[PDB]
Parts: sequence; C-alpha cells; structure tokens
Amino acid sequence: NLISEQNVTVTMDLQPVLQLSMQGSETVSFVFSQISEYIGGLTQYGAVDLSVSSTVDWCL
Amino acid sequence: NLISEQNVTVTMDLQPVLQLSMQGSETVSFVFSQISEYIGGLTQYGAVDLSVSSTVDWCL
Repeated sequence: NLISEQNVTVTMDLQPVLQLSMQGSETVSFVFSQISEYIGGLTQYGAVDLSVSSTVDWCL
Repeated sequence: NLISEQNVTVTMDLQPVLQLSMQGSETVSFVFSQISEYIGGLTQYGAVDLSVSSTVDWCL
C-alpha cells in the first residue's frame, strides 16, 4: 500500500454584496409662492428611484 | 448589520403672500358748483373696493 500524495488547499469566501443605487436629485425643493400651492401643495412625481443589489435577505 | 444608504435633502419654504388688489378709480374728484352741493355735499357710492389675499393674520 505504497502512497505518494499531493494536497491542494481550496479557500472559498462569499463576500456580501450590498448596494443601494439611487437615481434622481439629492435635493428635493418645494417652493410655495401661489395661493393654490399653499392650499394644495406641490406633488412631485418620480423624484427619486432606488435600485437594490444584494446577496442575502434584505429589508428596505 | 451591513448598511448601504442613500440620502435626499428636502427644503420647504413658506413664502409669505401679501396682496391688496384695489378696483375703482385712483382719483376721486368732488366738484361743488351748485348751492345744494355746497350745503349737503357729494356722496359717492362704491368708489373703491379692496380684495385681500394673505397667508398669515392680517389687519387692514
């Protein structure tokens, strides 16, 4: 039972990837100068959007 | 507790709205040429009207 052997060591790392990419304007400005704006207020549509890249279970 | 975050800054300004709109004649003329006008005087009805648009408490 003569034995000649060679060994290799395998190292595997699962680095966590957590990315939150936001597109839009980092300043959102509401300007009230008319009466209508005062009574009803500015409604801004699609100001900021968020995209999520993840490896594990995530909650935003 | 890996964290990926994005921040947006919201700026809200409440600009004061103060409007006094006058309708009528900016010159009001009283002409006295008859005796009756002298003794009793001209009475002018609805010479000037004022409309107020405001955001805060106001006194006219």
